[PDB]
Amino acid sequence: SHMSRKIRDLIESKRFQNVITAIIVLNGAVLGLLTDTTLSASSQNLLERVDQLCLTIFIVEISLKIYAYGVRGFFRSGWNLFDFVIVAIALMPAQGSLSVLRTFRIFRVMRLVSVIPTMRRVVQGMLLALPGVGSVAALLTVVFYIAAVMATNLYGATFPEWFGDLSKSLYTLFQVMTLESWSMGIVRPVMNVHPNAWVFFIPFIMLTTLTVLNLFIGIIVDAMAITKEQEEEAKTGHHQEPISQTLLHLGDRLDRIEKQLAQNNELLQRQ
Amino acid sequence: SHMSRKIRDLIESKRFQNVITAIIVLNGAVLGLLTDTTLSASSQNLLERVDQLCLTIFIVEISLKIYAYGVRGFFRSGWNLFDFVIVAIALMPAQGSLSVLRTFRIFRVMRLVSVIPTMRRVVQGMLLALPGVGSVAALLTVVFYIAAVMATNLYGATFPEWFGDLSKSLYTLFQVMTLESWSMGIVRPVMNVHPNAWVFFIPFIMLTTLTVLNLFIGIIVDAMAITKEQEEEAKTGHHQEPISQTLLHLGDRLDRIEKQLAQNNELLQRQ
Amino acid sequence: SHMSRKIRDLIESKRFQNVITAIIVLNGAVLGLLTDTTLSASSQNLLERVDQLCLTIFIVEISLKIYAYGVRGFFRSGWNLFDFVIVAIALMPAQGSLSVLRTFRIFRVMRLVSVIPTMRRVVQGMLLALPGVGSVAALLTVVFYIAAVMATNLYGATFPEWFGDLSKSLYTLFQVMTLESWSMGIVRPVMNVHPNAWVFFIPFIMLTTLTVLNLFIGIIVDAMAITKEQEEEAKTGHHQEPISQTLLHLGDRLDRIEKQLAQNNELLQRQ
Amino acid sequence: SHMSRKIRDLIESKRFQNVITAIIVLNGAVLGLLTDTTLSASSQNLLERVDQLCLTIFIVEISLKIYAYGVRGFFRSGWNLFDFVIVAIALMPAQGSLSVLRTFRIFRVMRLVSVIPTMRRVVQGMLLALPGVGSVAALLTVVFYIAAVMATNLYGATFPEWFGDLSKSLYTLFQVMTLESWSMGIVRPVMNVHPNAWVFFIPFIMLTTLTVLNLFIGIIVDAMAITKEQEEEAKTGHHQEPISQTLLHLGDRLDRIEKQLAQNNELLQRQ
Ligand SMILES: CC/C(=C(\c1ccccc1)c1ccc(OCCNC)cc1)c1ccccc1
Ligand SMILES: CC/C(=C(\c1ccccc1)c1ccc(OCCNC)cc1)c1ccccc1
Ligand SMILES: CC/C(=C(\c1ccccc1)c1ccc(OCCNC)cc1)c1ccccc1
Ligand SMILES: CC/C(=C(\c1ccccc1)c1ccc(OCCNC)cc1)c1ccccc1
Ligand SMILES: CC/C(=C(\c1ccccc1)c1ccc(OCCNC)cc1)c1ccccc1
Ligand SMILES: CC/C(=C(\c1ccccc1)c1ccc(OCCNC)cc1)c1ccccc1
Ligand SMILES: CC/C(=C(\c1ccccc1)c1ccc(OCCNC)cc1)c1ccccc1
Ligand SMILES: CC/C(=C(\c1ccccc1)c1ccc(OCCNC)cc1)c1ccccc1
Ligand SMILES: CCCCCCCCCC(=O)N(CCO)C[C@@H](O)[C@@H](O)[C@@H](O)[C@@H](O)CO
Ligand SMILES: CCCCCCCCCC(=O)N(CCO)C[C@@H](O)[C@@H](O)[C@@H](O)[C@@H](O)CO
Ligand SMILES: CCCCCCCCCC(=O)N(CCO)C[C@@H](O)[C@@H](O)[C@@H](O)[C@@H](O)CO
Ligand SMILES: CCCCCCCCCC(=O)N(CCO)C[C@@H](O)[C@@H](O)[C@@H](O)[C@@H](O)CO
Ligand code: NA
Ligand code: NA
Ligand code: NA
Repeated sequence: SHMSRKIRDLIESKRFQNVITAIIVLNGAVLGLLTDTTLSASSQNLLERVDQLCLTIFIVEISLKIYAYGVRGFFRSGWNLFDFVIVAIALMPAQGSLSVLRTFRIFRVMRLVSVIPTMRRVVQGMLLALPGVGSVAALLTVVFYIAAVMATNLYGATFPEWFGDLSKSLYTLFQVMTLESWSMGIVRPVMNVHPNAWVFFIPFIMLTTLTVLNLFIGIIVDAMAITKEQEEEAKTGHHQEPISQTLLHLGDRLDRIEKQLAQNNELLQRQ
Repeated sequence: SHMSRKIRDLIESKRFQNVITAIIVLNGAVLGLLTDTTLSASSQNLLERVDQLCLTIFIVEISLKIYAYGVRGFFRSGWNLFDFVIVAIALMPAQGSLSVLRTFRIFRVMRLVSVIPTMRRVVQGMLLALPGVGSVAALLTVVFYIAAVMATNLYGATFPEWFGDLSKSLYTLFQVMTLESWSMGIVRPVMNVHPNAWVFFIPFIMLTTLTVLNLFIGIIVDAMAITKEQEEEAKTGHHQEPISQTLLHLGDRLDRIEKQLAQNNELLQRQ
Repeated sequence: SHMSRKIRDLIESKRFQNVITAIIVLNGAVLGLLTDTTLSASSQNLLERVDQLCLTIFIVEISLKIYAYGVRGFFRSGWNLFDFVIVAIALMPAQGSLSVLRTFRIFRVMRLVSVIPTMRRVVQGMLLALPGVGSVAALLTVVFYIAAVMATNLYGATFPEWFGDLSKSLYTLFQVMTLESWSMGIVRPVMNVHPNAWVFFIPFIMLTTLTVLNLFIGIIVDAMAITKEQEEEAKTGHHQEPISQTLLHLGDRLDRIEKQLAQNNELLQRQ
Repeated sequence: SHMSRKIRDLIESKRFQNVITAIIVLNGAVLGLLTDTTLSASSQNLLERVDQLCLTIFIVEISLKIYAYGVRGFFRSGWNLFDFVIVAIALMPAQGSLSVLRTFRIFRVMRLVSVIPTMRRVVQGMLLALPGVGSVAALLTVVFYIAAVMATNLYGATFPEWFGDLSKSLYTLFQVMTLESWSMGIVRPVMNVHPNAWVFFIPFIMLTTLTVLNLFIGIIVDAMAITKEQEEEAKTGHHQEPISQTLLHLGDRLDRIEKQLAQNNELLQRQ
């Protein structure tokens, strides 16, 4: 229909995107002011109306997309499903889930990432990096779990505040891994009772920082490459061979054209 | 005129640059001594004259450039505008701005960066890197802002010193992000009152350190490439294709010359 | 024999790997629950039987591999020797070694790395990186040892808790290197007695962080390359030229084909 | 002469290097034991003789090199001059210098770096990296110096322990830059008196960590490349074009051979 064709290009406009962006920025600002409890009841009830106004503009925007693209088409995008769920969960009377409350209205500012393409591409790159840093994250999860059981068994009886149980131990080890007070605060006290506790903790620190760093560098590097490669496909429309693939074959392609040149010289010299 | 031609090459000399450099180093040293309040009034009034002497030599230097290059030409360089504003703001009787005082005379040592070309190129590289780390810095700004609102709402009532308001929360979160006392100092105390506060803080730490690192690596990498690419254009005078562009097309250029070689072999074999 | 041929492909199946994986995950979980001392004697003796059950399934699995591959063949793999020693040391009545006890049953979860190929490849990459970060690790070991002797001689008499002996000094320096309370906790106190101790500690910090970082970046970079290069050999079966070798010769190979093209043009123009 | 020819190849042997290495390791160990003040006077005077024995073996070794290579030839190597000065300063009766004492005999273990080629190459790479991280280190030195003057002027009157003078301020800022207690320990206390001190400190932290990281990554990256490039020249004897030079011209060399191939096809098609 003509209604769904005109809707679509209204939705695809820069000023429509800019209207939605200023509505996200407005809802963000009013939720930030709402943290001020020194405000008068008049001001508090005023900002809650600005919140409802912002929320209804999103219900309108998301419904206009569902109509113009279809249910099959709108839900075909991960960023549209996120944009939907953000607004869809704001209209709910206590769903059957083990949550305390859905008072995280400020998670609406997260829509700024999806609405702004530059940030949507940046986040997108980091999301695609995660699968190819799955084995390292798993190795790190094993290393902690073994360290959490060891620490609870070794020190939970003498230092129950920090190694009282397995949950407590996972927390203290996360702290020791972030080098936060690990020595003056944890290991030095533990060492008075257990004089060789450094045998356990220095290797835990060495191992977890090498892995966390390998996990982070792995994400930052792949995401930076994925982003540039997506920009080339978005500009030229042609599929972009990943740089690692180009590098792994660079040797093969140079020695193929070395032999091709020498065999052309073979036919040329003898004529 | 001949006056503007001789001026220009005096200004473009190595010993003129070296004179200005020793004047910046002299003003820097006298401002550093001026921090000593144990000095006698004779010594204090002596150093303030050395400061005025240094400042007038800059008024002379900057005026000689304005004449020899012109207003259109001198203000065409960003480094010359900075060199101008540094001296121009030192001759001002309380401008209409919300500043406390312009007692930051030591910001004159910043001219050492502009006067010394090696450092002017190094800083220049970092300035050009910033635009292409704009999306990440924006993502980080959103992540804090959401975390600042969440922390003020969750903990500002029980721990007002650290999450009393939104400003206070931005500060504590910056501290938690720099891993500074985050656990023994902030989260462990918060956890006595709110037993699951780690659900909020460990992901905040994980997320903000991955982004800050991605923001820093993005700057350091692009700046290092931009600097080397500018050095090639400064040496050869020819435009330098950015390394990312060379890498993204390396595959295409190798398979083009593979086909070109094989098609030349096609015409050669059949003759 | 036909028994050793059928065994081998049972062992090489995905569901056999998945059975062993769920047995490792089960033994891991029961060892984690065993850390709970609030449990009843009935529950404690129940989990120890689940532990023995898991351990016997590994004795069966490892014996089935020893038979189907042979002793010469099974012990030809480093990952199989590790898988063997993990189970072989669990059946031992106090071997002649200077250990306290072999109560580290949770080191069985380490088999998840070997049993899961994705993680076995990830760890494998880090193990192969170590030899080519041997010189840096040695430089770091020399730097500490000299710093440990210097600190014990300078400060062990005045601050015996931290520099009492050489062992104590190695520990405090490891702490200072991880920037843990180095100033408010160690150097500031030391400086009251020895006003220029910063001359010793700031360079120690500068030097050890540059080396530890060079040691870590060296591992993370080589491991990431080794892993990708092993994946290419595993996919194509052909030997993969290391990227550093490709890069060091890239110049030579381009100027060889430049000359080969120009010499073919030499024979072509004159015909 | 024949004496200088036989000496030279004794000195160039692997077992001569191994003898010197075990003498360095022996002197290192005896200096480490000498830190133990609980030792008996018999043991203390025994180890000082082992120290003199080690020192004389170095006087013999260094004199054998001076004779076999000459003074012009021996002092032509930076590693030989270091090896000389290490031993030459151990035979000195209080030279005219502003030092406290030359009780740093453990700086002899530093000879292990020079004597062992693998480490001598590793250190060598880091030394050659320094010049090309000179501009960044200078930028960092300017940033601190300006921050040291600003902090002393702003806070030295209210917080003299930390910003009492310019020296004191350089130290506190180095601490704030290493994120050591910067907030709970320095900025939070300072903020009670000066409520907007975070305006000064958060940017100081942001700026100094980006630069220190750029300074460190710059060293680690160039040193890793310099080392691999020196290994290629040591293996092949041919000069190695630096990877940055190869990369900056890779585009030019590919489009030169693209045109050379197409112009050969031009002459081939028309024949
Ligand atoms: C296309 C980009 C990419 C990459 C990649 C990224 C940047 C630079 C060079 C390659 C990669 C490659 C292998 C890798 O190892 C772990 C997983 N093994 C399959 C992890 C990331 C990728 C993404 C999804 C799937 C498969 C590859
Ligand atoms: C130049 C060497 C290199 C590479 C590389 C090596 C060989 C061939 C092609 C690329 C690389 C790239 C991405 C990668 O993804 C890991 C993702 N999950 C661990 C892993 C290795 C690298 C490594 C770290 C930093 C900068 C370059
Ligand atoms: C010419 C250097 C450069 C680069 C660059 C730098 C180093 C190595 C390889 C490329 C770059 C490329 C894309 C990027 O992604 C974010 C912004 N997308 C446009 C950020 C930096 C640049 C500078 C200004 C403008 C456009 C590119
Ligand atoms: C070799 C892979 C690589 C690249 C790269 C990938 C593909 C094609 C061409 C270059 C790269 C370069 C600069 C870049 O700029 C980001 C600026 N704003 C996020 C982002 C990716 C890289 C990444 C990190 C470290 C070292 C190399
Ligand atoms: C095959 C991968 C590899 C590498 C390597 C790794 C990644 C990228 C580029 C090269 C390497 C090269 C030299 C190096 O320097 C110290 C030791 N000098 C021999 C350390 C690692 C290696 C592994 C084992 C042995 C020899 C090379
Ligand atoms: C692109 C330059 C580069 C290289 C490089 C340099 C020249 C030729 C070929 C590769 C490199 C690679 C691996 C390496 O292994 C060190 C292992 N033990 C110290 C050392 C240097 C590098 C360095 C750091 C990060 C990302 C790339
Ligand atoms: C030959 C290695 C090298 C490099 C280099 C190192 C690794 C990878 C790629 C290049 C380099 C290049 C420019 C640079 O920028 C600052 C100084 N500008 C001249 C700093 C280091 C060098 C060493 C001494 C002198 C000149 C170059
Ligand atoms: C692949 C891009 C890249 C490069 C690079 C860029 C263009 C052309 C050739 C190499 C580089 C290399 C060494 C360098 O030396 C700095 C020394 N003093 C600041 C600076 C830039 C890089 C950067 C950081 C990490 C890994 C690769
Ligand atoms: C990737 C690593 C993941 C680490 C996970 C941390 C453990 C999570 C469990 C947890 O922290 N608590 C849940 C239990 O209610 C509450 C805490 O309060 C408690 O664990 C202790 O930290 C202290 O209360 C004892 O001093
Ligand atoms: C990128 C992250 C940017 C973080 C920005 C930090 C917040 C800035 C506001 C601020 O810190 N103050 C301005 C208000 O005067 C003063 C502080 O003193 C106050 O916020 C608190 O830190 C304490 O005083 C309470 O314990
Ligand atoms: C790569 C760096 C390797 C550092 C190695 C650290 C030293 C290991 C020795 C050690 O720490 N102890 C063994 C001796 O029993 C026990 C400790 O308790 C003692 O050294 C002191 O830390 C305190 O007890 C004194 O305040
Ligand atoms: C690259 C950054 C370089 C930083 C350089 C640090 C300053 C060096 C001077 C210095 O620290 N002292 C020399 C003066 O004797 C002694 C110290 O004891 C003093 O400065 C203070 O730290 C405290 O004593 C006051 O609380
Ligand atoms: Na820290
Ligand atoms: Na602390
Ligand atoms: Na700390």
